[PDB]
Amino acid sequence: GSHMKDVQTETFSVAESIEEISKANEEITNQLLGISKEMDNISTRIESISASVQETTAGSEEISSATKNIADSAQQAASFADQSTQLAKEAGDALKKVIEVTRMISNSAKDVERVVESFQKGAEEITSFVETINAIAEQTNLLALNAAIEAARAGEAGRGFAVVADEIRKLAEESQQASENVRRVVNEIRSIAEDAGKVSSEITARVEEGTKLADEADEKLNSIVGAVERINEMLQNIAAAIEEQTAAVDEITTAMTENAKNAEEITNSVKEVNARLQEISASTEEVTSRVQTIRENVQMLKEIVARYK
Amino acid sequence: SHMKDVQTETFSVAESIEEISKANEEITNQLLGISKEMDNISTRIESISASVQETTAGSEEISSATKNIADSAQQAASFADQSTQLAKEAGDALKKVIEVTRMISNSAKDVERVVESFQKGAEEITSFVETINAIAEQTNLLALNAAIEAARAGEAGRGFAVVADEIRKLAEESQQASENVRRVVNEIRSIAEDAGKVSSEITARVEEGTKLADEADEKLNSIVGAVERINEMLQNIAAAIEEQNAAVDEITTAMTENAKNAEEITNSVKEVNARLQEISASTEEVTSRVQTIRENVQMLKEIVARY
Ligand SMILES: [Pb+2]
Ligand SMILES: [Pb+2]
Repeated sequence: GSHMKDVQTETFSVAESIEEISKANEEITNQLLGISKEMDNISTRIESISASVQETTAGSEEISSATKNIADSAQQAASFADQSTQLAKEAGDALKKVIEVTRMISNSAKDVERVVESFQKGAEEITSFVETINAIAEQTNLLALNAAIEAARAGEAGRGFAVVADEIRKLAEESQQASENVRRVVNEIRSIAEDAGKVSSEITARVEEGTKLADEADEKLNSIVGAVERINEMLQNIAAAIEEQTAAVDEITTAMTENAKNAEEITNSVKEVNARLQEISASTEEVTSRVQTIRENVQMLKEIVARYK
Repeated sequence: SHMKDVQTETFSVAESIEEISKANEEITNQLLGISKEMDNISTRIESISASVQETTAGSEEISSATKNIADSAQQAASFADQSTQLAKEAGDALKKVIEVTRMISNSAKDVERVVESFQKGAEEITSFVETINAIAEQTNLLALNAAIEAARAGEAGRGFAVVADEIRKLAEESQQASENVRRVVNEIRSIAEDAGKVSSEITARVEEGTKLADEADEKLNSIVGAVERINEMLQNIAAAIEEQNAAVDEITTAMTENAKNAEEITNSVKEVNARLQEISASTEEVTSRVQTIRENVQMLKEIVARY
């Protein structure tokens, strides 16, 4: 009696307990389903993260190639800056030596007023020397004609006097013709002498206007040098940017190989996780199959209580 | 007698609780491995996040540099402009020196002409020395000839011996003017040879003034070529600047998703770790009920003997 009424109380508790194990094991199989969906999310995301790595490598490759173009285009631009700097120092040295030439044009052209006025001096000098010869001539002429006219008034012997006096008068007026000719040339000499002072004033004016006008290009040449040394200063800043770019691109490629090495280990850990889950599912399967061998046996004790008890 | 089926049933319920316990132990061990493998995904993820920040930072200064280069280049482009403008004038002020030069080259031509009119003006003037002198020496002899006979006639030579005399004397003054002219013409003649240098030392010195200015000419168009290569070279970096900005835009958008996915993974580790904890609990629910059945399978084997 109490021998079977306890065999019942007993099988009541085990039938009651095994049923809790069945749901505790049902709760477990569910959690396993959720874990998998999360393991696949890791997997899928670990695939996109891997794709994120390829895009970037492409960017480091474009950047580098781009920084190489910039490092070379600049390395060559700077070289023309020294060529422009040299053609400047050169064009500078040339132009400053044209002034030296123009300054020699100063003293050398100066020696001209000595010449223009030395000839201009032979004006009243020669003109007065000639004006005197005119006076002498017209006086010999009047003097000569007077003997000739006065001598002729006597007669016989006056013939002889009138002849010589008249030939002297003829020569007297030959000197007057000579003097009126030596005059036109001394007057021409005048203009060609005076109108010449007008050129000494033009060459001196053109010496100064052309000389300082040369030193306008010299400053302009100086300004390109400055302009060019600023350009070089600019290429130099560009070198430094390039250096920063080469360093920054590198640390990026290291950070990117590091991602491939970490995404791989997650993929492998996910792999290990999945296996471990497939083994959890195994043991969970063994509890389900054994919850049968207990329930069957827990109600097989029922018909033994109905009879014996 | 039938405590036959009590034993055959209290035998099976003892042989199964035995496997549940074992299955529950396998479950517990695996659970401990997953947590372990789980906490490792966390570490690698933290490391992936760092790489993302290192890349973003790297990608950022890559941008500062690109802008810095874009600016520096722009400015250099200006300076080259300021340079070409000065190459227009450097050539300009010279297109003025060649014209000032050709003006003075001709003003120098004016002088040989001057000096030529003087040399000719002096050779023509000497024949007048010759002519006047001659005429004066003829007048002299003639006036002497008149005196050597005017005194003769009779008391009629009175005024004729007087005139012949002053004629001779007048003719003696003409010799003087000529000798003084001869003196000055000579001074004038030597002026010509002295003037020679200034005359051609000019076309000579203006000549090489033109040479030096023309060398500065070529040395100057050669810069507009040198500064032309620089613009072309500078033009090659502007084009590289568009790639870099594009390259940083491709890199930022990549790193942007990589940040998302890293969070999406961390968030998944969080779910799993919590789900694992629910099963540990379920594992314990089972380990507690394994005991209750053992007691209830032991108290039953007591019946097997008792009865
Ligand atoms: Pb850095
Ligand atoms: Pb198992």
